[PDB]
Formats: sequence, structure tokens, C-alpha cells
Amino acid sequence: MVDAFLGTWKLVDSKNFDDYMKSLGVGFATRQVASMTKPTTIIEKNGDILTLKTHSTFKNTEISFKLGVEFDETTADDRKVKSIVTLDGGKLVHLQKWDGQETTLVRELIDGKLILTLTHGTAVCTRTYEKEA
Ligand SMILES: CCCCC/C=C\C/C=C\C/C=C\C/C=C\CCCC(=O)O
Repeated sequence: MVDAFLGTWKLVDSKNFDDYMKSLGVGFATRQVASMTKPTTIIEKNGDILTLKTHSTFKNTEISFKLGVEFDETTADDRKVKSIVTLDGGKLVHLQKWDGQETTLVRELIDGKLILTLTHGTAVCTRTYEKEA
């Protein structure tokens, strides 16, 4: 079910990431560095366990989870959240909850590119990743 998402992906387009970060309360200096970073995202599976790595010159993260099972997560911007990842309409949907807030990180494949849509508050960021061979 998740298999077309698996692999190594490189950021190739970003829209409204500053809006998203600002909505989350990220400080200017961090936003500034983040806006010039091009992360690599690695998604791998081992049975029912998915591992999602995000690597850059600034911050790195790694999470492991089972689809449909809540997990604790500490995000790149240091939020301690309750998370769940599920497939919905063929999209990989990641929901984070903390302090009564929510944000969604939705991944979908369009023409072989991975489109990540980040929503918090009214801010909607779209980032596009291409597969590395
Ligand atoms: C480890 C993330 C590396 C790239 C971004 C650089 C710095 C992170 C700093 C702040 C960003 C604020 C919120 C983190 C939440 C989502 C970022 C996902 C970006 C992506 O997956 O495209």
C-alpha cells in the first residue's frame, strides 16, 4: 500500500514554507536558514514499520511508526507532539497534535513527484520532491 512512496527524495520546489513556519512560531533566523535548505527525505519499510528520515545541512530528523498507530514525536522545530500516519485516498497523511493544536503533513504522488502539503492554522505550504535513483 505505501510502496510508491518508498525511496530517497530531494526537494525541488517550495511554496509558502515561511508562512507555515511562522504559523508554528518558528523564529526569523531559523526560518531564514530553513528557506534555503533542500532536504533529502528517505522513506523505508521493514514489515509494518516505516522509517522516515529528513536530512539537511541545518537540521535532521528521523521517525519510525506503524500506519494507524499513534507515536510520540519531537519535530524539527522541537514541538513534542502526538502523531499518527495513515493512508487516505492513496495519500500518506501525517497528523500531529499538541497543546490542542494540529498540523497535517500530506504526501501524494503526482506524475512520479512527491507533493508534501503542510497545513497549520490557515497556512498551506506545498513542497515538491523528486526521486533519486
Ligand atoms: C529536518 C528538516 C530539514 C529541512 C527544513 C529545515 C529546518 C527545519 C526547521 C524548521 C521547520 C519547521 C517545522 C518542521 C516541520 C516540518 C518541516 C518539514 C519539511 C519537509 O519535510 O520538507
